Amino acid sequence: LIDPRAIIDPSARLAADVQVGPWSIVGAEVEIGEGTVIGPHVVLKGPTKIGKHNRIYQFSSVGEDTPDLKYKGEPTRLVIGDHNVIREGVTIHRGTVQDRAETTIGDHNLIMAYAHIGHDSVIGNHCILVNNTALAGHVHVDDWAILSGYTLVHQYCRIGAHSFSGMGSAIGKDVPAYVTVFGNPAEARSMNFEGMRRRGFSSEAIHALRRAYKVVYRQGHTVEEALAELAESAAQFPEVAVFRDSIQSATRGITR
Amino acid sequence: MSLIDPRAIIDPSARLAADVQVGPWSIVGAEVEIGEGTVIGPHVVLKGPTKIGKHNRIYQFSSVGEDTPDLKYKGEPTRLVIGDHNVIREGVTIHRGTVQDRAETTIGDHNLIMAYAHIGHDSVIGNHCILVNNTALAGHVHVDDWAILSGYTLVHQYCRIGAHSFSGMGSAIGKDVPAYVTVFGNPAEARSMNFEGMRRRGFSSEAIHALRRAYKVVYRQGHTVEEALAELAESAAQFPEVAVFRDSIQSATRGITR
Amino acid sequence: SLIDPRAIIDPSARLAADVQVGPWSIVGAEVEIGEGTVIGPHVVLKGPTKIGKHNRIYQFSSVGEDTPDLKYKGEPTRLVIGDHNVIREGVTIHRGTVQDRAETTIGDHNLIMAYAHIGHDSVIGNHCILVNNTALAGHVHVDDWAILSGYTLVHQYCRIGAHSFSGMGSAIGKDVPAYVTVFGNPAEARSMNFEGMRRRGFSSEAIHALRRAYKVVYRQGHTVEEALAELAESAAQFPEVAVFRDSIQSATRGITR
Ligand SMILES: CC(=O)N[C@H]1[C@@H](OP(=O)(O)OP(=O)(O)OC[C@H]2O[C@@H](n3ccc(=O)[nH]c3=O)[C@H](O)[C@@H]2O)O[C@H](CO)[C@@H](O)[C@@H]1O
Ligand SMILES: CC(=O)N[C@H]1[C@@H](OP(=O)(O)OP(=O)(O)OC[C@H]2O[C@@H](n3ccc(=O)[nH]c3=O)[C@H](O)[C@@H]2O)O[C@H](CO)[C@@H](O)[C@@H]1O
Repeated sequence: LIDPRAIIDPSARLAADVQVGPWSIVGAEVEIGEGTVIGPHVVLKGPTKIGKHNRIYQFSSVGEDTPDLKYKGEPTRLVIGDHNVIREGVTIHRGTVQDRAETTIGDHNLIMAYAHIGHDSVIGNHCILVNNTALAGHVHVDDWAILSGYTLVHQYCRIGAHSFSGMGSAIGKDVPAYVTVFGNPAEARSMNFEGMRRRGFSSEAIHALRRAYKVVYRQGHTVEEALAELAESAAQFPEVAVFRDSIQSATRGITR
Repeated sequence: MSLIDPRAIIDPSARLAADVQVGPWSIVGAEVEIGEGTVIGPHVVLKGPTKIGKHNRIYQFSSVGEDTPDLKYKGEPTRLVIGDHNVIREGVTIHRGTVQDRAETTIGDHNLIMAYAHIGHDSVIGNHCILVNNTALAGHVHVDDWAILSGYTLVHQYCRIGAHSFSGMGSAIGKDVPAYVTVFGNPAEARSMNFEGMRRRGFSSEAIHALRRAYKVVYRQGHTVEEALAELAESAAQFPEVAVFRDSIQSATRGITR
Repeated sequence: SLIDPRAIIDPSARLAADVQVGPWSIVGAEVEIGEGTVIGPHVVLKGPTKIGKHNRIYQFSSVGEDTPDLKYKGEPTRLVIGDHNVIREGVTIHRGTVQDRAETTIGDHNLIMAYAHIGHDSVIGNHCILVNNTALAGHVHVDDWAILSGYTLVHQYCRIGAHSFSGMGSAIGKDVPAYVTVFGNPAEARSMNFEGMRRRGFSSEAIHALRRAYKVVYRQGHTVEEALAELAESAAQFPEVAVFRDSIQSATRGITR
């Protein structure tokens, strides 16, 4: 199960059926839960917790210190949930005491080759980060978001649930839930209707989300005006409340 | 000249031809065939079913023949075919095909694929292409001969990159690039013909002028595509190069980078 | 040992006595490593290369590899790296070509983050920061204290000026003058790196002279020639304005506007 050419630190803690491939390093204070497969040529550093049934591929560095100059060697953490796939060359950094001391990833995420997850980022569930996506630090990615290849997210931005970014987008402000963005700099285009259909949203919730986009983006209202105008649909539709909530949480502006 | 470092892992079903080298801590997986004289560096992962031809060079930290990660493309067998005299630099990822399309990723001869480049599932690369650092072919991309993609060129799924074309660094390509065309930017826009390339490869003065003219006919005279094509019939019969240009345009159902 | 028994150290390699080398790393022929330097696991080091003192090189890096530049033909070109540099995961640094310097050169105290690329014949000064996936195509000169943010792309032969700043995803095809901030693809000059200047302790007076100099180059409709002439005076009074002026004067590809 554990290749004899792997190095397993004595204070690492592995569940019974964890696999580790040849020439991988599971460093000190690393915990790996049941059914997780660590590939060959993987470096894991702690303190880090990896859950169950994950898959981590060759040339990944998971749990390293951020090279960010404000980190001074504090024992910050990285927590990863269950059923995640972490592909070739992914870098995931642990947190900083200036935020939460913790980088957190949830469950069922797909993190493709050479993606980067900076210190203090928080990823929800069911997200997809396509190749070379970079979260610079303190980035929050809510459930079911899809960021296409080479998407660059600035520090402190929030990516809403079910949002989508086109290839090579450079994101410098929050992306509301469901919004599709493209370009450098990123601009809002429409809504991720395929992601709604993938999740069996009602046709009525979809039409209401279509209106909700118009309210914020196509009617010249201010954010506050838009918020009041959505208030009703938010109460009627949880789907719309998620949209409404992401815009309300965007203290530092939405992508337009 | 053969040297198989004993720290590498070679599957019993892998097939190695004469003069093959494999560096330490590399993995030549099941159903990988490696042709004559090919050099695999250290820290390479090869996964099959994959056929690699002769006199290739594959550098460290490359993953060649992996499955595409979206499990929505489960299926097997799917394959990878790489021809002869290719250079594959550090950290290159090349994925096999999918049963949902052609079941094969294909690379021809004499290509240079630079560090951290990505060749997505079902893509097809011809011969004498250059993919500069971190070029990313998303999937089902066809790159025709002699094309050059500068550093961090991103190509959308299903796009065709024409023979002898050129992309400036950081291009984001969402539509087909006709043969000989130069594109730049995100999103990518057409700027001119790749005259630097045409000169370096020995194109006739006569062919170069006819291509300069044909660019104008497609992009600058305000014709429709379909008109522009009809106007090119006569030049295309006289100049094989103009024919290659015309054909790339004619086979862009997707649309062309304007 | 300090040298992991699973590493490969070439007989011709020269290592100072307290150098550390992790498992499954390669120190190639004619590679020299100075005192206090730590080489991680899974690092490929090739020569002829000289690495200095107290550097740290992380896993999956290839340092001292041949350039893929098709003009390169197997010549013993060099790579020189100074002291107190950090080279993070997956970084690629290629040696020179005989067609230019025969050497790629890096100074001291630089921070080169993951998957950055330093192309053949580049020269990096001191105290630079190259954020993740910054790519220097070749023959790129980066002067001291420059910060290139993530995914900054630098065309071959470009010069990045001292104390300049590029925004995330910048694609730089022209020279960036000293102290200038650039953003976008294609990169555009926005302002000066005032935040940079304050973090390094520049005097109010120098910052003001630099502010005025920016205007002379970017905001008065001067040709380059005319701006240079008009900066002569202030460049004579302030070393920083001279550095600025020199970066404009030495442009081979024109300057970012
Ligand atoms: C002239 C000089 O100073 N160095 C050159 C030399 O480096 P060098 O000989 O270091 O590079 P190699 O890749 O040939 O070998 C690296 C190291 O790995 C070892 N090894 C190699 C293969 C193997 O199967 N098992 C094994 O143990 C060698 O014994 C050596 O110590 O060749 C390289 C091209 O190949 C060039 O880029 C370098 O410029
Ligand atoms: C594949 C290869 O050997 N690359 C090297 C080559 O690049 P390359 O041959 O592209 O470099 P040059 O700077 O000499 O090319 C001149 C200019 O022509 C452009 N151009 C190039 C090719 C083309 O088909 N069409 C075109 O328009 C380039 O973008 C550049 O702006 O020389 C550079 C300068 O020593 C090196 O940094 C590269 O490592």
